[PDB]
Amino acid sequence: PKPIEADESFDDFIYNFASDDALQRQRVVFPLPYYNGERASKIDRKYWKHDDLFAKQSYYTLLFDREEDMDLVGDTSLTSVQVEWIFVKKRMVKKYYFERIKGAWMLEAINLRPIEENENEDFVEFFGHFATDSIFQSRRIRQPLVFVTTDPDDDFSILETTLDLNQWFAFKPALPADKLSNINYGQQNDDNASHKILALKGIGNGFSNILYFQRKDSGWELYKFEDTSI
Amino acid sequence: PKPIEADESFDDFIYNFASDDALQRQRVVFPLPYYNGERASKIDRKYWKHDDLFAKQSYYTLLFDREEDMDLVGDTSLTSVQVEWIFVKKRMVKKYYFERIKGAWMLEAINLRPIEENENEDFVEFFGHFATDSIFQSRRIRQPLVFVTTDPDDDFSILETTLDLNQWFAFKPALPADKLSNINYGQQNDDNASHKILALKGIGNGFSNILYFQRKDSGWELYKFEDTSI
Repeated sequence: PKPIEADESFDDFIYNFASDDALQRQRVVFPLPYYNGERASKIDRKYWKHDDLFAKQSYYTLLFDREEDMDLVGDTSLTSVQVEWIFVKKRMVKKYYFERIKGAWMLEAINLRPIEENENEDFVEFFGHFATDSIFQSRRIRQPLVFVTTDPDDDFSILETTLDLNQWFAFKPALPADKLSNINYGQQNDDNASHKILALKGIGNGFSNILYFQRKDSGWELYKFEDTSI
Repeated sequence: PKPIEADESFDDFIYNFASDDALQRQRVVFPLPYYNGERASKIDRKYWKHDDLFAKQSYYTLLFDREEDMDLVGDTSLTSVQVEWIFVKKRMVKKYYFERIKGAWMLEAINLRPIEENENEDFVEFFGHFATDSIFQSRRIRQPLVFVTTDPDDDFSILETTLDLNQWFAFKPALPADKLSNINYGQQNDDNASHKILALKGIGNGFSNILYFQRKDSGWELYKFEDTSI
């Protein structure tokens, strides 16, 4: 595999891997190890179907447990990154394993695993209900909701304010009901973590929203909302 | 604060407050309560920057739900009036709270925050698109458009005609793209209102245009254009 200009970073490569059919066929290891849990399978070159991943969407999602782990998105030293589909209602995670082989990003394996669960409310299952039921959503928002945005008088200036429930309904971004994406840049993904940070990032535009959730005894709740759009 | 001749009405005071720096410095309560929604702060004398408000503009705007509420502009019994900036594309508001303390108008507080309930939010989002996209604007004008002026020979009559889209483009006033003003004289500004009346008033001249919008199932549309200039 000859390294291209897209390989300089995972984020550049992944958009081209998903949007360019000819490039995708060169960057998939064949026979491709496919794991259906503990059941090992292999997908041969002839039966590969073009995977668009999240490239045709208006936005994609990223998940973190801690704010400082968002620093990892810009790490260009990464030689292994995974792309994930989290099937919210199916309790399944589909994961694509990418590796930079001699500066050239390759798909090495795909696996399917169940979402990990514990004694506390599961973030994934809570999120599915939060994203689709407005009444449940209204009961799972801290009041007032912390809102961080741009000062309308100066864009180089931060504005910290609050939103009431009616203002949240007017400002809230579109929320995925069926699937979440995630890119593993090495950020902690612990199912016992009491915080969950969902970044919503625009594809081919400056859209950027960050939703901070905290797990209370009563369950998960949205407590901080950032609009870092450019 | 010693009451002056301009304090007879809010409209006379506000032009003076914005155009005379020395007058402004004595009419602002210090430390000035400054809010960012439910977040509370203060602004001391040393960090106060002269605020021109809308005094340097050729015109300013007012918003109503019902025509008869425009009678409230001339209400001299008012002892508390608010001025606000509506940042159209950012859905942000800068509200200035004025109070007549012993016949002397004073700035009591400022709130820089996201737009709230009963602040014409739905109409304001539509208005930003109407004011900046000529194609969208042309699709959101009732055809034919009612065009009314006051009759200079008789106050009980009006001169009434209709305009086509080419005639509207030739007669239409300048429309603000980024920011609207509003002055709260006590007029209803309900979110469920199916009419929104935008008054464009001249600063230091008799210019007065009134744009009547109605919310159809298909959205807001301009249906009546009034020239009440004097």
